Amino acid sequence: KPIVFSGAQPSGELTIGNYMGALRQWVNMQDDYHCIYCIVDQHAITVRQDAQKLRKATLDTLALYLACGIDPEKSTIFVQSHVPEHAQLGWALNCYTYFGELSRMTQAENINAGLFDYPVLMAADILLYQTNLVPVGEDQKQHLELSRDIAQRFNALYGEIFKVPEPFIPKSGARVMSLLEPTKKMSKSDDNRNNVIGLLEDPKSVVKKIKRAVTDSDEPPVVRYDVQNKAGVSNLLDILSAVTGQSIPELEKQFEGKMYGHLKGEVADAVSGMLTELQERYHRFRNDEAFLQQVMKDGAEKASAHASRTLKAVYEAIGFVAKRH
Amino acid sequence: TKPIVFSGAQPSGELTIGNYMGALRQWVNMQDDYHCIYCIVDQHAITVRQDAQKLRKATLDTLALYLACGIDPEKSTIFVQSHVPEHAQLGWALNCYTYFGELSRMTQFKDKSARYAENINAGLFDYPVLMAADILLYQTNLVPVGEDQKQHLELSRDIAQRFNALYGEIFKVPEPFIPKSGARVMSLLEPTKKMSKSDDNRNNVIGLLEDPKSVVKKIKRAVTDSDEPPVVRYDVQNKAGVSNLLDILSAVTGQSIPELEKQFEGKMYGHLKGEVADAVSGMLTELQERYHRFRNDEAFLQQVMKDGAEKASAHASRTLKAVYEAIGFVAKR
Ligand SMILES: Nc1ncnc2c1ncn2[C@@H]1O[C@H](COP(=O)(O)OC(=O)[C@@H](N)Cc2c[nH]c3ccccc23)[C@@H](O)[C@H]1O
Ligand SMILES: O=c1[nH]c2cc(Cl)ccc2o1
Repeated sequence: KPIVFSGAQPSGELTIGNYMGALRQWVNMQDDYHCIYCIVDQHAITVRQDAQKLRKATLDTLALYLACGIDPEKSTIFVQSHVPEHAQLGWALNCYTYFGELSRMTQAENINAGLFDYPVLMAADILLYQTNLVPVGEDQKQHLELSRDIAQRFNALYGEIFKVPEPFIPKSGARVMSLLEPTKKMSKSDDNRNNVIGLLEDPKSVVKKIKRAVTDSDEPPVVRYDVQNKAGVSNLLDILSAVTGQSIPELEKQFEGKMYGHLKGEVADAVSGMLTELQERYHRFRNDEAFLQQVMKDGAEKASAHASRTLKAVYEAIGFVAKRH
Repeated sequence: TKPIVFSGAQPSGELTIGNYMGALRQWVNMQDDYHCIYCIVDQHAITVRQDAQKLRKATLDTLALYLACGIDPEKSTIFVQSHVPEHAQLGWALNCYTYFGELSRMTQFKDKSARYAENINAGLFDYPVLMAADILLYQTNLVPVGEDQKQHLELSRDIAQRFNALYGEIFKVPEPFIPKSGARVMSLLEPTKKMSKSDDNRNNVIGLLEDPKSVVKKIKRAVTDSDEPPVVRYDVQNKAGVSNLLDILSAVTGQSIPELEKQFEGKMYGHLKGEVADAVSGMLTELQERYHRFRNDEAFLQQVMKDGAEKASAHASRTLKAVYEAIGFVAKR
């Protein structure tokens, strides 16, 4: 099975876009690939933040990934800082990364060195596990390209130590746009929280956010799919289709002679119907301390076994004297 | 418990009389008075591109050389940097409390960048952060280094103070221990330039493992000055070469500059160089004699590395656990 690496940021609260897009896609491919989910707490600290909230958010993220259906018995899920090899390989790859490559990243004296240097750590995160495939958003494409360049550069000097990773090209295909701005994709980082539906929102909050969702001034109101002229209504249809599995033409027929109130009502009920099973699993996992501790221990153990084999090969190539165990 | 001493040296090139006088001499003398921890910094060495066989051999050379100098594994913790993962771990964490501008302004990064233009790498840039992690891991009170490491030392103090101010007394604030004499030994044919163990021109350098005969010849050819009459007087601005020779003689013999100036009153650079060459030849002959006994005893070197990494790991894991708890990581099981 090809090895797939994903970094999970411990800060973002996941939206229905994150879930019905990438996450649901990957949950159903856990037997197809050897999937690795790394909760990236070492990446998080490049932004100064409250310590207790970082600890909490690491555990929130673990429980939510578990709730969404990541299976600890099929996939490897772990906390980045629990596997020292990340930092170790990161230092080594720092020495085969050009300073120029980091300064050319699309992102002066007062930024912290972590924010400058984290694409090297990202390269180490991927290359440690002999990763074949990395799912990346547009913003992470430069970083993946750097990891490929580093891998090839090191391999040219020392032999085939690393796999050259490839982007995971096919996208989930569920379209989820922002509620008050239907041209912009729904993103966890959005400042306007009314643009998004988080995975932990109760039915009252979802009704409220969906009721405010932008539509159009068509007279009579008509539930028809048209991204150019009816962005808002189209987004509502795409969300409803994503939840229920009903086709757009089927939904267009279902809402014949119906107004946007009826659409919104069903969108809110559909979305909340999806989130209640998800929230039940989340709160059950999140408050089982022993379960979460066991997932983290098992995950770190699986990760370290793989990571240590790569690091040993890297260290031997560079020429370091092997540790006396 | 005793205050803690920590210092390191790279297994890159062959250590010089400069490395000895600025660092290793002080290391040896601090062993009973403080709890001393000495590191072969192989992770720092690779910021300059090394041949893999050269690096491995130089790591072991450097270890045997510490032992030959009088570093005693019964008194001091002696270890190889890459054997203790906590250095890289804490290094990453401290990256996040270090500013870009603090690193770009470093003289060492600038000098090494000019020298290795085809390999201006991120490790070379990030050099001081790993060095701060090396020091701060061991609750270090004193850091014996040469003058050239002063700026790096100062940043490690700033990082420690900065981190402590947010999170409490996690680190000790280290202090530099730079000797009065021999802190900046200069090149023999270019006494305005620091003696570098990887100098292209070997005649600039007195290597610790260099044939004494070769070293005596280098001392006789060291540049002095045009003063008429020749006078042996310490004066860095006007008499760089003569001063460097005096500095070297002082550090080997133990005699002060006034004592040496008095000794050479009415004498010229023949006497100065004759004495420097004799003192240094004798030191290197004896040093190299103990060195080969250690260097060819692989079982002893293996045991020293094993015991040292064990002792180091005990301290390092303790500090890292506290750092991780403070910054807010979920503790490993
Ligand atoms: N010409 C000279 N005259 C006098 N002293 C000199 C001369 N050349 C070098 N030194 C000193 O020798 C020690 C080792 O040099 P390195 O280049 O390995 O030194 C270096 O490159 C350090 N970054 C290694 C290091 C890594 N981590 C540490 C933590 C604490 C102390 C030191 C370290 C140093 O003390 C250096 O100041
Ligand atoms: O000091 C440092 N810088 C580092 C950068 C990476 Cl990616 C990893 C470890 C490090 O330690």
